Amino acid sequence: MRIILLGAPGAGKGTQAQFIMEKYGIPQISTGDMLRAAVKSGSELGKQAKDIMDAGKLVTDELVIALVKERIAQEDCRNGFLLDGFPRTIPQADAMKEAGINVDYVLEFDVPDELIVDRILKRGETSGRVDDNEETVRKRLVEYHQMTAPLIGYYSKEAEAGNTKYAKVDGTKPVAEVRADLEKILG
Ligand SMILES: Nc1ncnc2c1ncn2[C@@H]1O[C@H](COP(=O)(O)OP(=O)(O)OP(=O)(O)OP(=O)(O)OP(=O)(O)OC[C@H]2O[C@@H](n3cnc4c(N)ncnc43)[C@H](O)[C@@H]2O)[C@@H](O)[C@H]1O
Repeated sequence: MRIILLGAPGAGKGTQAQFIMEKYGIPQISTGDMLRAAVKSGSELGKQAKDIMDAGKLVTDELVIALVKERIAQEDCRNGFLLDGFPRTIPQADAMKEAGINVDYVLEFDVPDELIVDRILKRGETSGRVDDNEETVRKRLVEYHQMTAPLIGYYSKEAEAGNTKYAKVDGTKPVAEVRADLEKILG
């Protein structure tokens, strides 16, 4: 059971991941988490991200692709995993295809741009990430619309070809209601 969660930053993807991990017994592969951990621990693979992330830019495809390939080769990903924050560009999705990483579900969280900003502010006040500042968040959203949002069509086409199942949920609904709409899809 392999699942990709698509959407804009702050769309609620990490919030919903916990429910999905618990129900299907799979770990979450969050490139954002793996990179912040790399920085903290000084790991050779990923410490380089620190400055890119605080700038609200994307990290290079080559670095994030490697981190992910290493994470998913571990035995606890044998029976599936939940990708949260990867693929974030077309080249990253192409690498998965070329490496034979098929996925069973692609789930798109639709949330308007104006809602993201306020959602990330309200959570940036306690998690103290520099990329949750207001102006950085508006840079991340522009990058999102240019580099990441085309994945919606990329994977809508994959599902048409029978390679995955594609669904959209309305992420403006409250947390419990989003959860239940995702269960209608996955169950
Ligand atoms: N693959 C990659 N390639 C290249 N670079 C990469 C990369 N991956 C990472 N990077 C780099 O690393 C940086 C960080 O990326 P990344 O770690 O991915 O940060 P992010 O996931 O984009 O930001 P969030 O974690 O806040 O988004 P979310 O969808 O999880 O929303 P959330 O659930 O938290 O919820 C948000 C807020 O809303 C709340 N909320 C959640 N759901 C709802 C709801 N239904 N209704 C109301 N409020 C809700 C939440 O409580 C919360 O406060 C990137 O900018 C890049 O530099």
